Amino acid sequence: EVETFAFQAEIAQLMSLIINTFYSNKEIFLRELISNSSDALDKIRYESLTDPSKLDSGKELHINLIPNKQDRTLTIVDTGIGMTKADLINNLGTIAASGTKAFMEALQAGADISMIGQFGVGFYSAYLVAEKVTVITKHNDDEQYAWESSAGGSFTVRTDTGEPMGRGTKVILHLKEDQTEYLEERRIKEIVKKHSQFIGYPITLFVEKE
Ligand SMILES: [Cl-]
Ligand SMILES: [Mg+2]
Repeated sequence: EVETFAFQAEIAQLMSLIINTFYSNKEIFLRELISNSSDALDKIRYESLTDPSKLDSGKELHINLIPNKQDRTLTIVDTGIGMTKADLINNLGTIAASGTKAFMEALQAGADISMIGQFGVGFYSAYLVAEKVTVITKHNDDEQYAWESSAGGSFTVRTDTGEPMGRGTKVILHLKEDQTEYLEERRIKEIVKKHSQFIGYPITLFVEKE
């Protein structure tokens, strides 16, 4: 079963704004997705202080950045708390209706697209660079799921029975044809050093075969 859902009007609005607005500083998508991974890793860290068994699905708390030039994908993987099916359907755990409203109001009062993360909807900045985003997630409380959307108003959710992840979330960006600089090692290193240099978990940038 693949289930197909409509984005709530606010999110469809937000996604169309991200896709259509001329805005050159697209590189902030990676800061926003690393930020979301850090917040998910903080959540499982906190739960484990009182219940160490929550780490039976993997003790290591880390983020991996995986470029793949053959597939035109950049994947951000973390071993944070992951999301349940209900969280995926509910705007990937975000308060995206109210966040979208506050972000629009801020843009009127002089903010710019790079401030999106302040409003709790930074995930959607993926659409600055990707034509399609796939999110694979596993929470201790639930099965592994894949969410997917190429925007256009709808997203799908389906049980994933690809390679099991112990716990956490993988964001797979299928990059736009003109945004392949974000698969280049030196470009990813530069962005991590510029915007994510104090994140409190290891960030490993994977190498590709020649
Ligand atoms: Cl909300
Ligand atoms: Mg925060």
